[PDB]
Amino acid sequence: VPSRLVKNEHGSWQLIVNGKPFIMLAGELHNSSASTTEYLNSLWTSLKTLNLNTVLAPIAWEQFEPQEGIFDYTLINNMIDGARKNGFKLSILWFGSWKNGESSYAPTWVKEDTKRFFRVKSVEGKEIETISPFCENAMKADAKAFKTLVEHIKKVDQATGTVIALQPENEVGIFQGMDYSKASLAAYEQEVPQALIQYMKKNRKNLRKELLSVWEENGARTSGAWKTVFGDNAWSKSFYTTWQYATYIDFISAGAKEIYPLPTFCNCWLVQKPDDMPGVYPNGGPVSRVMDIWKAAAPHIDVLAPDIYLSDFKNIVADYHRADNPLLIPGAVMKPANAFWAFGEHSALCYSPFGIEDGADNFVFAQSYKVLNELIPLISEHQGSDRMIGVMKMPGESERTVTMGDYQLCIKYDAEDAYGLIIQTGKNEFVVAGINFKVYFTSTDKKKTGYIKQVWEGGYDTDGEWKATRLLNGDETYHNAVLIAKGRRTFTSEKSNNYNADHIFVYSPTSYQAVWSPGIYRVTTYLR
Amino acid sequence: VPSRLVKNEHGSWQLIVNGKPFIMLAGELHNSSASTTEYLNSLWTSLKTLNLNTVLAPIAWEQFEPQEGIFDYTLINNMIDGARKNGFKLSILWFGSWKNGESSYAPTWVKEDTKRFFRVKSVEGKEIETISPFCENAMKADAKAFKTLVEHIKKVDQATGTVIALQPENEVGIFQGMDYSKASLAAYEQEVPQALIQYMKKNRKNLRKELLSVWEENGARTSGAWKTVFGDNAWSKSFYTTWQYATYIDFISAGAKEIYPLPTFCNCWLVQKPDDMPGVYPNGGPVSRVMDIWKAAAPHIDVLAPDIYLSDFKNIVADYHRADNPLLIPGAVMKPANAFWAFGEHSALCYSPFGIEDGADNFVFAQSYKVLNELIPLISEHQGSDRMIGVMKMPGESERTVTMGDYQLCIKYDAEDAYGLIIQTGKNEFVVAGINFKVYFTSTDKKKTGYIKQVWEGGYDTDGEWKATRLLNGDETYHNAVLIAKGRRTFTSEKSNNYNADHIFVYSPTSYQAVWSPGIYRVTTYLR
Repeated sequence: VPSRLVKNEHGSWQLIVNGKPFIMLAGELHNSSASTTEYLNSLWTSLKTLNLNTVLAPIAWEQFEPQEGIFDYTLINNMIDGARKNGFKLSILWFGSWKNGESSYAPTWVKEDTKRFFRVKSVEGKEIETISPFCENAMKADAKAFKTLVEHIKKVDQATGTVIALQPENEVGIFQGMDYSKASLAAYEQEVPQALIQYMKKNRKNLRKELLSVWEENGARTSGAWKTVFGDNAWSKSFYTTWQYATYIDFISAGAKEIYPLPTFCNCWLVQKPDDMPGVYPNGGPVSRVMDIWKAAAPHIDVLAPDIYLSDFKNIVADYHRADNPLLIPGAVMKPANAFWAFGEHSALCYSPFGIEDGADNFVFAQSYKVLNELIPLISEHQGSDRMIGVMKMPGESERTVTMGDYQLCIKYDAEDAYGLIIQTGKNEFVVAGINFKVYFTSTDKKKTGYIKQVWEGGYDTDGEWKATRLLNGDETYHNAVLIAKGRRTFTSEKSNNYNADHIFVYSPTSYQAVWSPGIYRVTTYLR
Repeated sequence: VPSRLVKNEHGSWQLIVNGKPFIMLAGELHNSSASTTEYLNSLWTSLKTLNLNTVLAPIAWEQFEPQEGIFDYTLINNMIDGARKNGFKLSILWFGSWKNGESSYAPTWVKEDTKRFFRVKSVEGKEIETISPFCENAMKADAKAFKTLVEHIKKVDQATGTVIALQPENEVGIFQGMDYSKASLAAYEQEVPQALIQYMKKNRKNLRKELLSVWEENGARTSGAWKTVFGDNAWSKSFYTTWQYATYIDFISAGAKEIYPLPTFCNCWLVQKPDDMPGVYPNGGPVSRVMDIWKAAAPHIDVLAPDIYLSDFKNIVADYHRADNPLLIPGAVMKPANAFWAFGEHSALCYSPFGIEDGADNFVFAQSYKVLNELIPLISEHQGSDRMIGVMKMPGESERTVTMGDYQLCIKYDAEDAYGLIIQTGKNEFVVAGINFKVYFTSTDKKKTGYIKQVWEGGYDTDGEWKATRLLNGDETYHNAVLIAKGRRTFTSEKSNNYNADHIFVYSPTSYQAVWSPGIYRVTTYLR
């Protein structure tokens, strides 16, 4: 297989694509944007301006299997062709049984047979436009269609590896406390599967507190029915619902894994607010609260991947990043700070703004992905190590202090939008990337004086070699008192006529207004 | 004849041009814009940008017969040539005896001979700049010139049919209660024509309440003078004045119909305000109040056509559209909503903004005509059908609810400017065109569930074949909860810089601002 997840010397998972470490500098198309060849083909040049290396794009079951047994390879073939022609990798999103909780992408022949493919029932007894996760017919039909898709991908792509990942379903779950279908009601009464109990015993110390607390409130029993082991309540209902979803999707993934195993992730719609009960978000999806249930139920799913559109980004990513779960963000906001934080602080595999094709000529985001691309080899070398951190200011923060080997770094922010990453590449050497912050280096050990030795601004060329554009000194480093991560500059056409001395004094007359994006800096340090 | 009016299976009148149904996506030139070949010829490229298929343009009697018996074919010839070169059909307006009530386009040799061609007189006894409709010399002179123009058109156009319709005179009538010329005063004393009496007897159930009530109030008499049959009042005055106008113009039309019968319409200056008496608007014109008088008097006039510049567009068009009177709007505002409403709700033959050459920069209007052109075959097939409706929001309105066979449609407006049309093309299929509304589909039969099955966005190509641009799903249909008629999108060059999440959540980042115009959607539904 040309794409594989492999744990590195630090215990961080890495994506190895065509034999090298690969980080998805990605974006996800709008949902309907891959539904015709012409519409998708109209987007490639937009996407290239953003410097993506990876596009997340859906294949819909309704179009892929328009009548049962009859497959249409038009869209996957054209998608793969266009990605190759435009220098992109693909992560294929499978909009099958469920997309945002519902079954709107199921085939017409699935939708119209509600006897074979039964629906979720509301508390009111009404069938909704969601196939029940308790319907094995649907599970089997979805599995067959997905495995057929993956068979084809292997046939047309095993040698090239344009396709590097798979996402079965999209943000699954019900907007209810439970499914009231007869099969759901019956499942709730059953014995808790031993695979879950055995996972909880084995992983007891590291279980989510949400699962552990319910289990323990009911005696932490190692057998019995759902309502015996977890009580009769919203959580027990969520737990057996989640078990069913993870189980159904695991079955779909396993069929694919058996013939062509690619890195496979499932994505969640987040618990939007801390008090929210299951069903205000999709009940069943791999939110962090039920991470253990998904891991226990679905070993053919590699990663549980948060879709993040909320402002509390740093806390959210820390919540999803675990020893058994690399950070992978398939839908997010088009904000470069978030990318640098995910990649540098949490060694993330993917950052992917949603609706990417509508953001062409977002210049700062584009130049941010250019800089991240230059850094992929170095980021890859330091994933999971304590020698790499992110930088990202949040409202009301003024600094970050960290210790890195012999040095203390005081990161101070110079604007609301301040972000980047820092890698200690050497005992006395750092690479700093980003914008709108400064770094002060001092000695950890107080019997010594630590100082910047030399600062170089630059980038990595198309061969991966460091090329310096300036040795930054004097005004540009306040005489090596500090690293200023001002960023790479781009003058605009607009006149600036800025010639007056501004009263540490630096005279910086300017004729044009300018635009700024992350820079890359190599700092050597010394102790005396 | 290459243009004719023919009633379809639904009893709606259609214009059949060169043997195919034709709807006039039209505009009228400013009055003086066809007065030289150079001035007209400078307009054709402007007109093409608006996606017109038809131009309404005048021929002026003063120019066509500048000396009695001497005809100048320069302007008609150049107009037909230009229309053919630029792919337009023509409706020819004949500005003869009257235009906007007055006689300013009568030839100089008519104007100067008030003995032969006598004028309307005011209540003060002043002769005005309007030829009296009681002057048979002017009727016959106008008729001879009009026939001569129509003979020429047949000679140069009977095979091509660039000219598809004729409008004799323009907004006729007097700004007085009655004409006070000798002949007018004598006519008021005459016996009501039997053709009017018999029309009222036979058509009583469909008569205007304006005419029926005055008849009834005076005993519904079947003989007697105007003042006996209708009383001595402003209405009686309007009725005999209107009879006169309709008779004079019928004679003019009849001479052309004998030699080359083209669809023929006469247009009105509306009753501007409900209390307005005859004479505040042109007394004699075919306003809906006296439409029965026009129908009784003028069998050689096919359509009575309102010029509409007032905002109460829906009430007005419903007032003019009758079983014996298709909707034809030769002068209107340049507003796409009005077009969609006229064509969809009332199966109109023509929509025509006045002063069209001035509106060449109207992107949205141009794109609206592009979509209506794509829909002409489909609109044509459903004219007069209960399967076709229009959509148009008026201030303060929130929704429209309609039944279409098995489905109930709830149309909700998402902006002030919300318009389009809806056609049920199948038991379980709809075409929806337009912008800024949503359509919710449910089942009429209360014990079934109706839902959207699939949604495509697209258009009709230059062969008339449907071409889908997307299968709309997910965010784009709220997971098939609703049809969103967002419209066809055109990015402008203007920067948007719009990357913030906006808290059903959809993440829609945009680099450029956009303009929207009507789209076309194909919606399949189902019942489970």
